[PDB]
Amino acid sequence: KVDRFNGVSEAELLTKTLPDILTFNLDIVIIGINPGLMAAYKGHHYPGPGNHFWKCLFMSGLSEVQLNHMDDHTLPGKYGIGFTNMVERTTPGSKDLSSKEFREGGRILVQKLQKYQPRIAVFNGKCIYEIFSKEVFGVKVKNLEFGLQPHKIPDTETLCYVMPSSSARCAQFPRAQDKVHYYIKLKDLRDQLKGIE
DNA sequence: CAGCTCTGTACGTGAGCGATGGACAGCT
DNA sequence: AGCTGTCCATCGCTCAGTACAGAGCTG
Repeated sequence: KVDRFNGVSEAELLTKTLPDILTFNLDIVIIGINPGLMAAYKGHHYPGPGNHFWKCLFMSGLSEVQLNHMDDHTLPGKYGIGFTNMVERTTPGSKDLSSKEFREGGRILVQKLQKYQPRIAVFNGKCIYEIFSKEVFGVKVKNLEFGLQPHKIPDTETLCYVMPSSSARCAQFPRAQDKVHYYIKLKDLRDQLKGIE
């Protein structure tokens, strides 16, 4: 058998969770789908190799140096960026999650965003915004788009911004290069909000 | 018919793991 | 010269959401 987790079983990782990294007065909260096996293993956000997050964060200029998963706790203080996931349960991919889990996640998430009130709630995955939009805004569009959404988190000024998942499982944006446009537009939106305020 | 939701399926890239075998140094 | 074992370059295999077609349902 192939040992991908230094002798730790996949069964053990499936029982692990990934802590939120949230504070008040954040500019951005990156909302993932759920922990993958490596994030559950490490206890940090978006570790490699099958994930473009840290590469895109650097390539877009959101970080001035190339960071990695071990730097995740430094992001609120240094960059005004926090982290959560729609679903707590660890799985190898998003396809293993049920509709009920996603809708439970959505309820807990809107409550968290209403508490921390970041300037921008970033959905790192179209699939989770599809569910969130229907559940929270009661809206289901034929052609859901990426980028800035025309809805704020209820009872807050928090914007919703959607990006294709940073997971390299997605063949439609095969490289970190193919997703960086969305991170650049995220930086532009952040800089623009900090201009008026 | 015509919309809608639900399920099944196919899809590009770059990286860790395990297998392979050529290059080569240490020994006699 | 002949043998043997390690190193390590390199390769194949596997892995880390989204769009879309077609079935089933319903207005």
